[PDB]
Parts: sequence; structure tokens; C-alpha cells
Amino acid sequence: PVEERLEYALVKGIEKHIIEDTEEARLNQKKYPRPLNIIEGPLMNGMKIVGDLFGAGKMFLPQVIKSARVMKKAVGHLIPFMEKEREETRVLNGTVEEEDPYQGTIVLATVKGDVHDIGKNIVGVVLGCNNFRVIDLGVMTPCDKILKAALDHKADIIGLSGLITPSLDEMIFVAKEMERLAIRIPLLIGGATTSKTHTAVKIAPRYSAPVIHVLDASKSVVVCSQLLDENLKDEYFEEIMEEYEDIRQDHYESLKERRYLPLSQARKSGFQMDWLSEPHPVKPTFIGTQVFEDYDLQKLVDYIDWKPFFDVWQLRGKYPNRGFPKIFNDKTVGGEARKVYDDAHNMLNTLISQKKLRARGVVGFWPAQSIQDDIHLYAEAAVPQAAEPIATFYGLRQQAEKDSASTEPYYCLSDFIAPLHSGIRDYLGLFAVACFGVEELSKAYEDDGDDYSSIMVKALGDRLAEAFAEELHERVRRELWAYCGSEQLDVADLRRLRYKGIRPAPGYPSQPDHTEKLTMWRLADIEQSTGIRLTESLAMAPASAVSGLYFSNLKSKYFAVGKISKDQVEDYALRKNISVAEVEKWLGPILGYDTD
Repeated sequence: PVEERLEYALVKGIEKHIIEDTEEARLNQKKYPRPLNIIEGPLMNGMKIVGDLFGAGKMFLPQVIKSARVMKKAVGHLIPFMEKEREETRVLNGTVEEEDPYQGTIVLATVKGDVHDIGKNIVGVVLGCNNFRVIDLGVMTPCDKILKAALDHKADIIGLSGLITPSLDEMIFVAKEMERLAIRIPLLIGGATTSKTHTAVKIAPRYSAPVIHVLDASKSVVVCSQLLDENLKDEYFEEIMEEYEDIRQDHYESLKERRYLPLSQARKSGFQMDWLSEPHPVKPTFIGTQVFEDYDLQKLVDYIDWKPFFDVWQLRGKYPNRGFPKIFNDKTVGGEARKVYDDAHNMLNTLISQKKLRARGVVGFWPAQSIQDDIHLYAEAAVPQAAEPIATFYGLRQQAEKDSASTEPYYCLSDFIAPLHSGIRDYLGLFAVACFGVEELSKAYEDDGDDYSSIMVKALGDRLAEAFAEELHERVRRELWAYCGSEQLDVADLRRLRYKGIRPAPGYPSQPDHTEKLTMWRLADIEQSTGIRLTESLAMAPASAVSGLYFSNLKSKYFAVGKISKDQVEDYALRKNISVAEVEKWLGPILGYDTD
């Protein structure tokens, strides 16, 4: 037969034989009067089987992507004949009928200012495996472009994606723009920075039509199917409304209970050092910026942290094999993990040998002194006590009240730098690294119909950027700064952060202000030296980029700022000499008071 071979090829993801089978199925016009009957018949039968297996957990994401590639290869051969049929019927009858076999049209876009689209690509692949007609608008999509695509393509569902917290305001703007134009299309919210609480509290009330937060693709398919099913279209929305009202009330009643210390009391109870007995900071080997133009990628492969890479493919091993390299011993995901690891290593070797990826970075050191909550950087030849600082990094202090049994201080990043009036010199470093050429390679793989290679190359770009960051931090600790010159640690200990010193990044829990990237880019001249640019939402382009500061102090450790009150917001606005509204815009997720 040919039906059972098409099904087997789709389910097992066999690339070799689907072209001839599809051709012979087309030639069997007795079974299929039109080429569409091939598509709605066995082809979507196998795709539905794959989607049902993925939803039930019996089939994993890499196998699903292989099946999607096989299906795409089949429909690519069948497209010319469908186009011929449509043209012939348009000439003969003057019209083209509503002959679409998909379950619905779904628009996927990444909101303005965000460049991360691996999750969006995975969601699109999984939705396509469920016979959805996915429109992928790409990264940094303007809102008006999203509604233009929805209106022109007659989209049934619009899905927004975002990875950084400035994107949440863009999603809210999109929601209120659909509300202003009275669009009733359901809206889905996805991404790493997104949460169910933020959606129901901030995004959902602005838009009357259903707004649903989707954690991943396996739930996005359920949400889309339940929204497009007219028997469950309204009851599902009623349940969503009930649960979102419940969590809205819970959030607005939790806002009353939480206690925050006054900023002065938090400052008094802040972290402290004995600078008269702790060892003095070590001056770096140079002051200024050193630029890396073409880093050795083979030196970065041994530093790659593979657990976040397996998490991208949703290969989450069970206890005790929850991570690399023990994940290969898992009976459930071990085989697929091994296959994905082997393909990743093969393509990594190919890309490094072919010089298709380039790594660039800049690292800098400047003398730095702390003034309460701020760190002021100075020139090498200037006296800190009698010179105007060249740049300032404004820290945020914890205000949320800690448990009465706890003795932890209220941390700030300026507590790890010696104060200006203590008479002790101190220094601060910063870096920015990236992996280039990922966009072109991903575009080339997608143009060939190979979304598996595109997803893996995006994942490998992120892995190489993180490996470059880790290796550069190891070099700084031992060679470029030499405050840990005798240190010798393996990759596992670096992954465990057992060394001394931290490399906090702007926008992260230690400093959730993304405007700290502007000072770094102006000071270290990162754009001109390395080509890494900041978008209008201060995201790093390319998406495989890492940046941050360097704190060499022994006691320095990672911490979460948490929630801040109005007094700290006004103090921060006064220090930065900016409007309080801008401070609330950039620090929105960490505001602890009702701005509504």
C-alpha cells in the first residue's frame, strides 16, 4: 500500500522514501481524485497521530520536529499541484473556494525590542504538527504589523512572545491596541518573563476578548484547540475568566499584606564589611578595555553547559538522571538526549571547522568607589576623592521585610565596593560577549525546510555565548585581574559557582534596571568594539549575547532585590535625575505598590 507507508514515514520521521511514495500516491488518482485528498487523508492522519503522541507524552520534541520536517518535505512536493488546481479553478470558475484543510490560522510574533525566538519557533513547529496554519512574523515585530498580519491572513489566534521584562509593556500595548480597534481575536501570552499572575492582572483586564497565558507548546495546542472548538469556545472562556478573577483578587489582597521597610531603615540594616581587616582589592593588569576579535571556539566547547540545551529540546530527565551527562542513562529520554547531543556535536564541529561562527567580546576594568547605593567609576590617573566620576552604576536595595528569625542584611550591589571615604581603592569590571553568524545559518536552514537544524543552531549559539562568558570570567579571575591567580577548578565547579566573585547582569534580580546597559555600552564602547547592539528595549542583539559587571570581592554573592516601595523609587529617580514615571516603567515588575 501507500497509505501505511506514508503513515510510517511520518511517525518514524524517515526522510528517504517519502518523495517516491508521495509521487505514487499522486499518480493513484483512483484513490485520490484531487491532490488535496492526499493532504487531508494520510498526510494529516500521520501528523495527527504525531501530535496526539506528543500531547500524551509518548513522543518527544525532537521526534516531533523530525516528523514535521518529513511532512513539510511531502507538502513541498504537493504544493505545485495544489497551486495548479487553484489556478485552473480560478480560470474556469472565476473564483477560488474556501478550500483550506487546516484547523485554523495562528499568528506568531515576538513583540518589539525582543530578539529571542527559539521558543516561538518550537511553538510554531508543534502547532504545525497539529494541522494549524502558523504565521511566524519574526522578532521585533511592531504591534501594527501584528494586527495587519492578523487582519490580512484572517488569523483565528494571535500569540505574543517575549523574553525580557521590557517586553511585557509591549504586550500590554498590543492588548490595548486590539481593544481600541475592537478586535475580538483571542490573545495568547508566552515567554520566559511572562507569568500567569502578570497576564491576569496586567494584560487580561485591558482586552475584552480572551487572553490566556500559555506555558509551552504542549499547552498552547490544547488552548488553541479548545478556543477553536465551538462546543467548548465559551465554557472555556468562562473558566478562564473565573480563575483569572480569583487570582486577580488574590494578588490585590496580597498587595495589602506585604510589609516593606523604609529606605533609611533598610540602608541602616544593609550589608557591611570590615574594610580595615578584609584584604585589599587587587589592581587589574590594565585599566580600560581589551577587545577580542576572533575567539577560539574550540576553547569554548569544553565550557558549554548542556543542561539548558537539553531543556530547550524539553528533554527533562527524571531523578536521579536530571542532567548532563547522567541524562543519557535515563530510560525515558536517554535515547533522544543521546541523538540530540550527537547531532549538536556534529554541527558544532562543522561550524567551528568551517569558521561559520565568530565570537567577539570586550572586557574592561576601572577604579570604582561606592557612595551609599551607587558605584562611581573613575579614571586611572585621577584621585577618587577629588575627581568627577566617569560613570555611575545605581544599585537597588532590598526593602521587603525578612523573617524575624533571619539575620540577613538588606543587600545592594554598592555594598560589595569599598566606600569612597574609607581611603581604600577598589575596582569594577564589565564584559560583553556574543556569538555571530547564528542568524544567517538559521535562516539558511529554515529556507531549506530544516527546522531541526535551525533550532539546534540557535541553541548552540546560546550555549557558545554562555561558554564564552564563563571562559572569559575564568580568565579575568586568574589572568586579566589576577585576584584568583592560584585558582584551579573544573567545569563542574564553575557551573556550581564555587569560585570567588560574581558577574551580575543588568536586568537580572540583582539589578532589574535594564537601563544599566546604556552606561556599560557608552563606557566600554561595546557596539564599536564588538558589534553587539542594544535594541530600543535595551535587549542585546544578536540574541546569543551575554554581558554584566565584575565584582571581585570575596563576600560578594548573588541576591534578589525583590519588591521596592515608593520612597526608594523616588530616591532612585532623584539619583538618576529622571522622571519617576520612567523609573516605574523600567522597574515595573519589582514595584511593590499599586500603581493602578
